[PDB]
Amino acid sequence: NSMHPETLMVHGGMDGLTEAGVHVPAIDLSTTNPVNDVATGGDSYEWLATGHALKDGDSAVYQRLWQPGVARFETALAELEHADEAVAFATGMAAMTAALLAAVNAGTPHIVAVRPLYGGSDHLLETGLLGTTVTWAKEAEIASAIQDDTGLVIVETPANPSLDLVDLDSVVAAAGTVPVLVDNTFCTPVLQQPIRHGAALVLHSATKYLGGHGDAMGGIIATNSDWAMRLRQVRAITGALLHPMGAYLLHRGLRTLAVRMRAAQTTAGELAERLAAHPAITAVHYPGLNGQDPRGLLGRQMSGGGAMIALELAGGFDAARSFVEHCSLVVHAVSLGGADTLIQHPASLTPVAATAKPGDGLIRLSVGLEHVDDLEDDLIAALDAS
Amino acid sequence: NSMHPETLMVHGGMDGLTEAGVHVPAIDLSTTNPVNDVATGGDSYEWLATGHALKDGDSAVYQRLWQPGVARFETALAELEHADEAVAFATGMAAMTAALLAAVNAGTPHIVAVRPLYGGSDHLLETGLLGTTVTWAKEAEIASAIQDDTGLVIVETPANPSLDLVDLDSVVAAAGTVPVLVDNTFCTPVLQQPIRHGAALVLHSATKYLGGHGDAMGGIIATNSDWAMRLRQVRAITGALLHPMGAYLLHRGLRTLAVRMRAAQTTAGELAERLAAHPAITAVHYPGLNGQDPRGLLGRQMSGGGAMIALELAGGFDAARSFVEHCSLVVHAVSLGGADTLIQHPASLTHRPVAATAKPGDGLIRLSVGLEHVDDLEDDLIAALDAS
Amino acid sequence: NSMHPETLMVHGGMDGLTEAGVHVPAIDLSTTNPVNDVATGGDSYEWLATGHALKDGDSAVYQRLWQPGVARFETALAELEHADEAVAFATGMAAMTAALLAAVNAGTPHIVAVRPLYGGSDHLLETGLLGTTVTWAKEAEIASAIQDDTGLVIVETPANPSLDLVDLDSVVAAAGTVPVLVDNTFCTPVLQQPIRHGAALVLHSATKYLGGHGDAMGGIIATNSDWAMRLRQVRAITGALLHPMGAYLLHRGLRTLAVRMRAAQTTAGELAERLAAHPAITAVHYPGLNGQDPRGLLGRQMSGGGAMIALELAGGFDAARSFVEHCSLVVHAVSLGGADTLIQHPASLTHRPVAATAKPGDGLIRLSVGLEHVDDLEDDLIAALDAS
Amino acid sequence: NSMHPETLMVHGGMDGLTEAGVHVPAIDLSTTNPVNDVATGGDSYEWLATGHALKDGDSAVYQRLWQPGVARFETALAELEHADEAVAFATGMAAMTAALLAAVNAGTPHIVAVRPLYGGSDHLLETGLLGTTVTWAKEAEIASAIQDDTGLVIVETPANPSLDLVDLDSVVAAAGTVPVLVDNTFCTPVLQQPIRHGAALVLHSATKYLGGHGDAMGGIIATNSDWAMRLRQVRAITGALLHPMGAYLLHRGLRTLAVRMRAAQTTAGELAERLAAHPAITAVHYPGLNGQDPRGLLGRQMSGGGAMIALELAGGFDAARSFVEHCSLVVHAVSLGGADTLIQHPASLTATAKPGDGLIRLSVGLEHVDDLEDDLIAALDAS
Ligand SMILES: CCCC[C@H](NCc1c(COP(=O)(O)O)cnc(C)c1O)C(=O)O
Ligand SMILES: CCCC[C@H](N)C(=O)O
Ligand SMILES: CCCC[C@H](N)C(=O)O
Ligand SMILES: CCCC[C@H](N)C(=O)O
Repeated sequence: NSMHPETLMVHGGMDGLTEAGVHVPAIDLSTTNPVNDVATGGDSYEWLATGHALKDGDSAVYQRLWQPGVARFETALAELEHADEAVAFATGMAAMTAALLAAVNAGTPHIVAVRPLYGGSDHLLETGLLGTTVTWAKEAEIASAIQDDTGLVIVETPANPSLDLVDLDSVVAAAGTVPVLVDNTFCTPVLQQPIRHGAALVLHSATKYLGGHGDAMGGIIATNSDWAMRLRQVRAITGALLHPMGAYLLHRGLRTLAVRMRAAQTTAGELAERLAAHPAITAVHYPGLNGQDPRGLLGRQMSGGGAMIALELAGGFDAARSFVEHCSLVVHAVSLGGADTLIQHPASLTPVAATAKPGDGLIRLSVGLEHVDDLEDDLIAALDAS
Repeated sequence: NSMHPETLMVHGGMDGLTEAGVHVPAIDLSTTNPVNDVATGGDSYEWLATGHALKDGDSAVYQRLWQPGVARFETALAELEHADEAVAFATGMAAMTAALLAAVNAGTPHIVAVRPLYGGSDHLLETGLLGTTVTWAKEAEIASAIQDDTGLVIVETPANPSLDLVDLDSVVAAAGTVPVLVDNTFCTPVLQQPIRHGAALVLHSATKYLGGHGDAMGGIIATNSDWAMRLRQVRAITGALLHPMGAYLLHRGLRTLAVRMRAAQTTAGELAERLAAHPAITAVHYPGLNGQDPRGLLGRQMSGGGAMIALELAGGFDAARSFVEHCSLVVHAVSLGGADTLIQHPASLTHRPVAATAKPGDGLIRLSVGLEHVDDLEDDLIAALDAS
Repeated sequence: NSMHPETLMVHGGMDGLTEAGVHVPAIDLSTTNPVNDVATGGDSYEWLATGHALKDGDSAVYQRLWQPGVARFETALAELEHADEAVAFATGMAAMTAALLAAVNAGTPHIVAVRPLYGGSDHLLETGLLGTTVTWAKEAEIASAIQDDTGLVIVETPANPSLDLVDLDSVVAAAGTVPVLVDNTFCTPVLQQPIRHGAALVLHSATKYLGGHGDAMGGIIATNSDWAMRLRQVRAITGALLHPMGAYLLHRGLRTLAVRMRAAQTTAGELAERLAAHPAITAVHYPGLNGQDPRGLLGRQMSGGGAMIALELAGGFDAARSFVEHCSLVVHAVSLGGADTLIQHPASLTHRPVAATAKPGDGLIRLSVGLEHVDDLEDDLIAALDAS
Repeated sequence: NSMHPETLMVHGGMDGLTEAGVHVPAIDLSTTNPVNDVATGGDSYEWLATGHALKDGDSAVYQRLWQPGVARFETALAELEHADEAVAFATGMAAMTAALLAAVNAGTPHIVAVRPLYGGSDHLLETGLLGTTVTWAKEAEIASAIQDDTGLVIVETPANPSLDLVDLDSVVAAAGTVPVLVDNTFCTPVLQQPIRHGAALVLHSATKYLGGHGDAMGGIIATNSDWAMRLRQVRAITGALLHPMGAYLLHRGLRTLAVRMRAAQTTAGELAERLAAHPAITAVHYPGLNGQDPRGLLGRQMSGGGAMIALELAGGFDAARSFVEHCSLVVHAVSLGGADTLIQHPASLTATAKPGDGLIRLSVGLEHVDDLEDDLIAALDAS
């Protein structure tokens, strides 16, 4: 509350470690947790199975009910997003799966969603695997798409890959009594805090930016106590758990999140302007050097431009394909938020059946922590290799 | 194939490591996997997203699509269970969740299941969270319970906690064209191989026995290529993934599985007859004894008694509660298959908030036998029984 | 205290975990450890820097001074070897290095050692890198080789590779007042406990058998409080530390040590007799085999034959090289004590830096027996012998 | 075509990973490594036992001879320090131990060293445990202290704790033919590269800054092929090995080293000036502060002030003791280079040429500048 976000990222979820005479949280691989007696054991099992948080001093009983290393990572992100509690899972898709199953179980299987979403999130809603029905709606048509069966309104900003922004204040107003789930993977709690704009749930693919080194899969939703209990009820019986070492590395990554994001953001802001001058590129999508931020969201909603850039090329698919293959320092791979700069053709990786399929000339670029001159020299060499 | 199961446990899933000049498989924590070009990268993405196994030489693309350390653990168990392929997940419940969602997606949401099952598996079917409908049936009433939209027949033997056995040959005959999923957590591939009896899928909570040290959560289903694709299709979009270090420790544990199981089984067989002589215990349930097994399943289906023992006490809830609390060496905790011997009161912990019929007897006590000496374990259990 | 060695391997070094509500010890990667105040922090720093063990409740201060996971592994082995304390290091050679530097620092740089030793230990003494002087002596000539500045008598039984046994009771009598250091890597605390025969220090290359899965390097010396303090003084300033995850896996491996050792020993006892019948092998060296132990050490010193087998071939170097290269299931690699069976030519790999006079025979081949089936291992070794 | 140091920190030691279809290096825990045949296996064993680097395609044979994850971390730091090769060990003290034993083995047991050094390095030389003799000399008296059997000239800048700087160009000139070992733990390859100034060996306690999260012990010396071969010869038989997961986390930390160091340096530069205005502190030692570097080393030798701050208090031991006990956000613990801010009393923790009792060392982390200021002022006012 009185500490700045930079301090909260370092010391968040590190309570009681200094008193115990330790520097970093220990990795407890224990699958089972012994109990003091039958009465407290049975009470603690039922308490956690029904989605409640662990009481201090009580036994965790089993790893599928509670794990301390995961709980430390959960409290660390909840403080950053200004949320009451948070629930962590194996991947970002496991968190989305639990969020949708919680809505279905509560008798609300219908979901209202904006079309520019992550490929996996879009495919999971379209298939209706978890007993869900979806109505694809635009920012202005959210209120109309709301049914008496809607359990959640799913939004993502900046969108993956185009980086289209969404006004969160208007979305919450349109949803009204329906909770809003905001995928804040790209912005991170450093740039955006949807809970402050009135959102109920905030999803993050911890695999990107929260980990920051491309070596820890994870998913986490910062939300109020009601949805946290519903998500833990699902987690206890579906079991898409985050491994203790995975939780350790994601919590470890949160300490350097503010420093890494600001460094990659500075490089991305400069690269977007330098690449715009190249004749092979027709458009540069970047919230800071924007062609789609007339609403003044950069300042009101986002405290920074981000570290992602989408580039439209003048030869369509052929130029986009050649540019990706001729990169040497920049690695052609899916995923983002890592220490190294990655590149992809979203239409072929993020390809068979879609209405909101991105342009063939579009190329997504995750900016890492390399020098700005070395990254432009490599991207210019790949563009000139046409 | 021409190797004994003891040899297969050690060298299973270790192909190509000796040629690469390494002893154990490396732990690759990589979340993303680079691609050679857009054409091969995109094709590899679509094949793995549609649940296909990774073709040799192709890039894994992303960890939610494929991971090499998990794949090594998958091939190791599949060879032990005599299955074509296997799919691993974060926990045993994640594997069950994916198997049920695979059936629902194929237009078969109905499941026929025999009542004595693990608490979580029973609760997941009863709630119908994953869009499933269930008809609880007995071993003889499986054929009648089969509906036109049945996707699976779920069976578990020895059952958790009572250790009731199920004739798998008769179950497969009753199911007919419906695939049979058999939870083989308690027996492990050392004692039982349901695929040999005609089962289609074999679930294992790798958290117990496969890991063997109580430090690696996991779940895995050894099955034919058809269900392996359906399970991977669900895994790719739901993402209940097994962490590379978790997969490493479960694969590591498989090397010592036959040696650990036989050692714990020996101690369990000795403790079953020693505890039966005590007057405080009315009955000792143990698959290794042919008493409660009139069908001759120990020999045809199971090559050993196991390392789990259920005990019925003469004082009901009060004696069961006191016996658990007075144990010092034996630790009162949930879970099984570890090196440490554990004890639990199912009617007071896992099945306390459960209905009268589905919950076990208030005097029943489950005991997972470990690698401690038989004399030190009986002395501790006798001291706890005499303390009431 | 009144527990069997099998029970002690599972619960050794696991005190207070059940009270804290945890199953296995946590891996604390912390490099630094905060202090309550300047007075207690400074005193605990001085206490640990001077080689003393950590007091309960006091802060570890720094990892180079103390680490809890390593300390758990240390107390677990000390109970098995019947020693007061134990000190762990990065490798078996790091423990040997610290033992020699502790003797040199105490004004005793001379070491009396029996010639059949592991290659690295032999080369480290011959070079005199750590300011050591060595007098190579036989079992009977130990007393004569003792000089006024002797620090310790180094002995290893069964010796690497030949598997020569040494009567430890006679060695302690010959040494008299000088402490005896026994490398018990091959026997392990399951088969031999040199402390009961009067030895002062017991070195184990934890890398083999204690780990048991070929994935954790380590070294440890079970000894009295005086030598434990001297070893910790050297460790605090030289810093050859055992990593917390390495200590976790070696402590994890101790829980299955008795079960794994007995399983490999049974296979080795049968393999040594089956390989003796082959005409290509002239002699099979194994402690538990006729004409290999005239002093009756197998019974009063060793409770088992072990899991290592050395054998001489009738073609010398050419037959030894062909036999190693034609093995498929048995892997040609250095090291031992793992779950898989390994084979080597000691003259070309382990005992290569040793002087030509102390080098083993060219026809000799060392074999570490794993946990595979006895029939599959003999079929592979017979196929390799017949390929020449 | 040459890459900047910021790019080299990210992609250093990552060669062949993109071609193999992997993002980060795998952790190979293997203790032993199988061989193709007796002839190649035996030759590879002798090659690595005599301190040579592993040839591509050859088997590592055993972990005490070679480990791939450690080798990747070694090549990553060598490129940053502009050295030919590097040798990694369990701790910074294990690296110092091997550096001294390599000198003793070469018939040069005498070492010339400057008095302001790390406590452990100072105690290891004074004791003479590894068969070493030491002559303590000042910057100007290095040439005179050089004996016929001198193996190394050990220097550390900024010194631990006082942060006293040493002109490395003059030290190399004074040493002449004797190789110079520089402990570059505090500056890191981001700020200083002693190899460029003519140093032969550069030691780093990887435990600090290279790891950056206080969870990976380590030590590493960036040096030429001759000393690297000698250091690997000692490592192969003494066995103070860096664990594969430890090497993985230290290599992982190098990717964010430039970004973390610059962030902590900015906070330290502001804190040193804000704390100077407080009346309880008599003097604030920081390389970047005015009147603290008359030789112009900031610019020629160091590209930044660093993230460490030592300061003298006006009450001696009592004020220093109270200040560290009243800190709440800043943690009283030994060590440095982590994500969190640590504080210590160098006289009590870590009577041999000791620093002043009023001196307090402070490792600046990645927290906000205002929150650190508020906590330290509250602790000073509590006296
Ligand atoms: C040459 C490399 C292989 C070494 C292997 N045993 C090494 C070994 C050591 C030293 O332990 P570290 O290797 O953990 O330092 C000590 N003592 C014995 C008896 C050994 O056999 C062997 O096959 O003998
Ligand atoms: C399974 C595809 C992975 C795509 C990756 N999560 C991305 O957003 O680029
Ligand atoms: C959440 C309860 C888990 C307990 C464990 N599945 C058991 O069989 O005891
Ligand atoms: C062994 C004490 C560790 C001291 C710590 N390395 C420091 O910088 O003060």
